[PDB]
Amino acid sequence: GSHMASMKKKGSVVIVGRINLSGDTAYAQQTRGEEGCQETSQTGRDKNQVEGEVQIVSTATQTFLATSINGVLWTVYHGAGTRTIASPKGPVTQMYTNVDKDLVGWQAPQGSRSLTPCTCGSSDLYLVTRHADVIPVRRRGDSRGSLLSPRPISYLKGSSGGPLLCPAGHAVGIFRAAVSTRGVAKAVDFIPVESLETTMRS
Ligand SMILES: *[C@](O)(C(=O)NC1CC1)[C@H](CCC)NC(=O)[C@@H]1[C@H]2CCC[C@H]2CN1C(=O)[C@@H](NC(=O)[C@@H](NC(=O)c1cnccn1)C1CCCCC1)C(C)(C)C
Ligand SMILES: [Zn+2]
Repeated sequence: GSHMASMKKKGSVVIVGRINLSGDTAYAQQTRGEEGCQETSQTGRDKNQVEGEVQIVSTATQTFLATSINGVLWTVYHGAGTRTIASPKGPVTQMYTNVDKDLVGWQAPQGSRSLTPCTCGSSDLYLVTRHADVIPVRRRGDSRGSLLSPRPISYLKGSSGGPLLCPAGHAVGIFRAAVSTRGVAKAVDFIPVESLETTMRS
């Protein structure tokens, strides 16, 4: 048995900022501080204005990214689990949940902008990090790419859920993991956008 009246619920994912890609300069903006984030995770009620394609999101313990593509805000299952997302009307249930693809999605928040899936086939990609770095990545397979300049894995911590973009700024994938050797990220693993598209098709 167990005492049911004291069973807690997991909080909602909370949008706490965005990676601004609108101008000629990429930069992170914070829209909610830590105390606000904790409260909003509990209530699931977030009245803040949302803008942009890449959101900075937080659970109780971690901060990472979520990316809007085709009207859905996507992130990684290993980060978000089955959590609701906070919104002006209260918690919003996931529209997509797929542990096998490591993928979740919610209806894109009002005010957000969506990326469109890449159709050009380019293997020259750009990873947008949680600190608003735009890192060149050569595509190496369906779900892998190599960093042109390897980095300590710390550099990529917090970027799970962010986008890989083609040269024209279309979505190629969702970053999920670094391939590391002795703490150095030489490559990345991502969820291909075609996998999101199939998820949306049925
Ligand atoms: C992302 O969730 C994030 O930003 N998290 C911060 C806390 C909010 C995070 C980005 C890390 C740079 N992703 C991960 O932590 C992923 C997820 C995916 C499911 C489990 C975890 C582990 N992970 C990783 O990126 C790891 N990488 C790996 O496990 C790779 N393996 C190795 O690097 C390796 C394996 N054997 C020997 C030597 N090295 C595998 C490789 C195959 C594809 C999947 C990733 C770490 C070690 C955390 C970088
Ligand atoms: Zn493209």
